[PDB]
Amino acid sequence: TETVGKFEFSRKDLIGHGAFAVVFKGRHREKHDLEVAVKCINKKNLAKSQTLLGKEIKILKELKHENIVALYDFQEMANSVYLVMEYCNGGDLADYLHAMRTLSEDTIRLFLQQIAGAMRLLHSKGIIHRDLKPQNILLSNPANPNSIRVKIADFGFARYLQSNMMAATLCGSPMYMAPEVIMSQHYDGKADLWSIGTIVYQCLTGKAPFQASSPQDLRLFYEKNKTLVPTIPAATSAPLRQLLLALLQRNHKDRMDFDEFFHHPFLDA
Ligand SMILES: O=C(NCCCNc1nc(Nc2cccc(CN3CCOCC3)c2)ncc1C1CC1)C1CCC1
Ligand SMILES: [Mg+2]
Ligand SMILES: [Mg+2]
Repeated sequence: TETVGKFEFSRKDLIGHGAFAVVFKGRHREKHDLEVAVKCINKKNLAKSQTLLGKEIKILKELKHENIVALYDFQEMANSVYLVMEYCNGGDLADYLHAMRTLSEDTIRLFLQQIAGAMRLLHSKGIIHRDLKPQNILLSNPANPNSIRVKIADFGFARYLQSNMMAATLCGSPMYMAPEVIMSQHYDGKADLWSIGTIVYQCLTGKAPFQASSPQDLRLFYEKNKTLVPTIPAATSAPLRQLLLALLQRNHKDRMDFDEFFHHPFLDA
């Protein structure tokens, strides 16, 4: 049982890991029933892990939204970094999908409405996330689909991007990267919309819209195919079909923009 401020956690209770972080369940040292997630360095990549946790603090401390994982506290020092975040009792969307295989359109709508709410804030603040994928989408139960709250997590790759500028850093998860990202081209906040389209497609079908055996294979596929058209099942509602075809466009200038996404009829209640 280690401590960080007025919080504690145990390294026995690993609830997530990536190349640049590990996350442990914990709680407030005084209100033991207030659970938290404590994100720590991954020591197999000490220097980059430390950098990325530092970056995440700077972003997340500016974002307060019911559909973004809350930062309760943090502690940054020369040789160590911890973030103390909201614990989401439903775990990640990746494990939920693995169990459920596919989600109903009604549940996709409820989840995507919340993702869209979070993206509204990011877009107004001029922040791009750059690593949206089911592993980084969290669920919390307060019960049914209509009560699951979803939260975007893992802002270590996120950056401010001025509205007249483009980003060029190669980062993210290849199977969810927009084509312009994985092909080492400039990109903007519409790269996140491709990622979101990919998540939605995966929720609907249980599979990736563009199958590949490796990252390099996927890049070659994008380079060689100047038009990208996902297969849409016949059972798909006409609004969800249109939304998926709008988000999963190869070329960012053609892709759905934020205003189109936020107002798309699929998201109407
Ligand atoms: O944060 C990441 N991935 C998401 C999973 C780990 N993180 C979290 N897990 C959780 N919750 C959680 C994760 C896995 C399992 C569970 C417990 N449930 C048990 C019952 O059935 C559902 C899962 C809960 N809440 C918040 C967080 C994030 C840091 C603020 C990345 C891994 C390096 C960063
Ligand atoms: Mg990020
Ligand atoms: Mg772009």
